[PDB]
Amino acid sequence: EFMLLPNILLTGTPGVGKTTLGKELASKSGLKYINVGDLAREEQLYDGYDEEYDCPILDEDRVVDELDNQMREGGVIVDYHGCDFFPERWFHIVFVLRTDTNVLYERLETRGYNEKKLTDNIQCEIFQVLYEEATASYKEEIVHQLPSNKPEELENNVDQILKWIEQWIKDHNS
Ligand SMILES: Nc1ncnc2c1ncn2[C@H]1C[C@H](O)[C@@H](COP(=O)(O)OP(=O)(O)O)O1
Repeated sequence: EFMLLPNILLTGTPGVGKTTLGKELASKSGLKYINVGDLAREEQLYDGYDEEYDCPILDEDRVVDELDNQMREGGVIVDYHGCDFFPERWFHIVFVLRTDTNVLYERLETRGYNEKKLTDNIQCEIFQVLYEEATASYKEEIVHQLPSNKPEELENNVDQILKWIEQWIKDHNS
């Protein structure tokens, strides 16, 4: 198997559907799915603790070092609720999943988030923080917002991205 394969970033507020989409994409394309939070947990890539948010702080440099070789080889779908620290060269396309605030709140409430965590996350979405972070970090032409409210939308997202992957592979393996 000697094909050039693309790298895809799935970003957006926690709860929007990144993991659901990334896992389905991996199963249906054979690309490797990487959950950055899970990777950080497995490889213990943390430095410091945030007092106000009550969470260990992701060690961004170590995450980058951990992933770099694999990213260089291509064919990776990366899922994280942040994107400014990734090398720009990693990604061929970046999707920012978006979820209506009312819908997102019900999802995050079901997760058992307390009030402070619910509020911070919900404001993150309503202020469009990750969308702005993606646009600030990557070329406008490769950043796309995806609706992620209903199963029908997940289905459309899977379909559109699978079609994009197929076209990209053709274009970069002449
Ligand atoms: N497009 C969609 N329509 C309806 N429910 C969705 C959806 N995408 C995800 N979900 C559900 C699955 C989970 O119960 C919840 C959060 O999904 P997720 O994949 O864990 O989000 P994230 O990885 O962005 O935090 O929403």
